[PDB]
Amino acid sequence: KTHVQLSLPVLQVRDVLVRGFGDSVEEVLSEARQHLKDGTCGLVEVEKGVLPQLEQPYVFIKRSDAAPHGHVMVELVAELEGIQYGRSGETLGVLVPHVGEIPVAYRKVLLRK
Repeated sequence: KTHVQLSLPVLQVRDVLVRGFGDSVEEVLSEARQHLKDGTCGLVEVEKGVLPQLEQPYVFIKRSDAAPHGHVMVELVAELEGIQYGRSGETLGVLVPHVGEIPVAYRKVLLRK
């Protein structure tokens, strides 16, 4: 399927134990996609102070349309040293590995895969 419905646990940045997916733009997009598939991906909502507490390269989910069955359609965009790889809409948050942290909410998305 070209899109998959996921509900992503929303984590507070200071709870996150593994603060990024890897060391290159290609690796973090790859690992993010794998973790999304395996159900082991969390979401940190971006506010002042958040991104410097996380590890670059970042993986964002961004809105890719103006929303079926309650799920916002999203796509991945990576960022490294101020340059983004991918082009999309508003940021919904930054993805991180989930290794059992307790979420504050869940965010329903329709992921372009």
